Amino acid sequence: LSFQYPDVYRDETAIQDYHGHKVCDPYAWLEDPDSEQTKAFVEAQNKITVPFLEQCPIRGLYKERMTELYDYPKYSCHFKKGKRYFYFYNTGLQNQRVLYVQDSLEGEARVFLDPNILSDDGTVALRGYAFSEDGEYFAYGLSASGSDWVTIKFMKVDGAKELPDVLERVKFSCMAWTHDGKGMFYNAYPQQDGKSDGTETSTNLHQKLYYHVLGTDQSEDILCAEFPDEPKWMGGAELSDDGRYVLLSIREGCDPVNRLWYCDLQQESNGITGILKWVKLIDNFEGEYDYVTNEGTVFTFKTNRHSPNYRLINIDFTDPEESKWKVLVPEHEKDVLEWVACVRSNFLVLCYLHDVKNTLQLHDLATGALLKIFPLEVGSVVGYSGQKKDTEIFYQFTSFLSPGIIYHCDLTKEELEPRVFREVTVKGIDASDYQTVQIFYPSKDGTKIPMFIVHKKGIKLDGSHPAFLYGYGGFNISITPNYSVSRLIFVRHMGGVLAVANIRGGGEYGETWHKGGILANKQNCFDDFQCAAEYLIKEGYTSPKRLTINGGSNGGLLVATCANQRPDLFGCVIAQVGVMDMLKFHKYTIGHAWTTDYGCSDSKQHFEWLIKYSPLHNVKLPEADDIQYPSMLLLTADHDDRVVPLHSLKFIATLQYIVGRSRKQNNPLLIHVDTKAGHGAGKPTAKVIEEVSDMFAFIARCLNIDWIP
Ligand SMILES: O=C([C@@H]1CCCN1C(=O)CCn1c(=O)c(-c2ccccc2)nc2ccccc21)N1CCCC1
Repeated sequence: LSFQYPDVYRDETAIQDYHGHKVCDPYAWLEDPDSEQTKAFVEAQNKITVPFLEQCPIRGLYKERMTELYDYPKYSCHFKKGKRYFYFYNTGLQNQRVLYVQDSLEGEARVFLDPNILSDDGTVALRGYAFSEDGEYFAYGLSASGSDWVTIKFMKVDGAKELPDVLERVKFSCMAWTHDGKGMFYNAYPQQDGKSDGTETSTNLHQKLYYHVLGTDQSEDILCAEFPDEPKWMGGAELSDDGRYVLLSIREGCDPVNRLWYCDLQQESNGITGILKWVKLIDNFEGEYDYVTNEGTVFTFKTNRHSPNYRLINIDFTDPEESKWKVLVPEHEKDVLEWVACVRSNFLVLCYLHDVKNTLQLHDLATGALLKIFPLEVGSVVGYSGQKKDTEIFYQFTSFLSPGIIYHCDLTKEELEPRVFREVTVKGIDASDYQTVQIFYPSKDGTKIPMFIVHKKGIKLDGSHPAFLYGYGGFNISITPNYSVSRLIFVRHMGGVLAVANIRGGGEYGETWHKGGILANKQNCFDDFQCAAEYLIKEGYTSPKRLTINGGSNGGLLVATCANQRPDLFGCVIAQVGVMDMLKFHKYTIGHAWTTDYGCSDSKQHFEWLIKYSPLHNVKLPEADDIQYPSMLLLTADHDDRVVPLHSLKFIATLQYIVGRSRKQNNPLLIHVDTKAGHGAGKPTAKVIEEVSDMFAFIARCLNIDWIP
């Protein structure tokens, strides 16, 4: 290390008692983001990382090459609202993609909403939008500097006229227009004392559901639902297809379960004037209920009640008893039913997950019968468009070496032959030169975990190639095939191997796959992931010295632990906006919501699981002498209100102090706190290119790999 680590004050009086257990958190002052102490800390760390990163001549190689390979047309699915068609498009290197509008699939598209002119650095992103039933009015949310907070503004679709309406203090909101098109449903939070730009760590409780009449001030919005008894509950709302019913999904935590109330708008004496006459249909968190469509009083939902892999059921609001429910499409024994859409009045589009791959089939609404099976190569379905009134669908398909293909299908045709609408090609990369392979490796307990492997055709397995292993594991999130130029460059001009392990904790094999990697079995996640590395090492794909593991958010927690538990298995480690303090993660912003996957330190029983793997409280110098901690780069941003950066700070301070101080430790323990960025969504192209070029530079310079022109 040509640089020396900063002097961080250790508050040895900061001791807490956790059910008889006393834990010392000396860097607990970093929890205050506005302090002079913290500010001087972040700066101090950035003072030694930037150079380190910018000193390696491979960064500019990467950065420049990324800019070229990443310079390709990126479109989204076409979707029709009212009588117009819409689609997001990005000429290539635009910071934020733009929303286009055309009065006809053959008409001439025209800019509708360019968020690019709202910020010189593209740090103002669109976060959620909702057209009106007539497609004549449009409301969208904007986020500044990757912050979760949102401001909802409105626009008149014809002439793109901007309206005065504006809604503030919005977060994790729904946007449901009533069909009389007079107002929209949305959620807001109470006025809390202090900042509210995404730099605060304050808790978010008491979310309410309001109603905004178009043309009025938010001071007048109507309060339609609140659970003053249950601070952590979050009620989201949507309107049934026929627009006669307001369906309310009440949630608590990030579990695939929700309560479902409802309100017959025709039973409201004077429209919407306040708390609605809710009918508690499902008053429990036993299962999830995802509204698909409804014919009269028979509502069809995607549920996982007694169906770990999900299924379709029908409820008649007039015959509510669970007993009377009917099963439309039985749960599958192996395939997970991801999402469902109703198009052309009586067609249902079921999107299944088959061994981590996506399959699309058309079923009959009335019977559930399978009608057509849309042919798909290996990869995922990243976009879809088709509502109950539409007579055609669109779906974008992506893969590891496929930038994306947008298909189109006219449902008003005897022969349901789907055609290719748009096919984006990325010149400079020859898909025919790389090969994808899906293997199932056994974990510590004998469970088989799937893994995707992408490498050059013909590489000899001598354990000489750099390897990039990615995993998340948790919150029912499925890690499916996706395009990543930045990753392919790794394989191209760095000769490495890419690997994605669909370890437990995810929803690849239904909830039973989620529950086998959460709460008391969270260790399973780590073991699954560790075994993944062992596999690449054994099969000679790579080596502990040249293997890099990556992970963001709950995924960063994964790699952080995997280093604390087996630092001899990895050579490099890059944790992105990760959760490190498993003891008090629930005290900040939206962290309480995750207790359903990790547990809560406030509970004696939960503490025993958490204290065993909590990254912050488990850093330890290897006992061996020929073993040290893998070079690690932590990445976070000051506006990340999702996983407050206090997690990365207190963790870098500890890594540098406990380990960084030893003499046997040569590998750098660094951290990078980006400005004007948040958890990740809405990150402008510019910053994305800066970021990736930083990770692979770190990896290059850290493992000493050469560039391959
Ligand atoms: O980021 C996370 C976790 C896991 C998945 C998303 N997540 C979050 O907690 C996502 C936050 N979140 C939302 O954003 C919305 C929402 C719905 C509609 C529109 C806008 C928002 N609804 C939620 C309902 C319950 C709990 C959390 C919710 N983590 C980081 C660390 C591990 C958990």
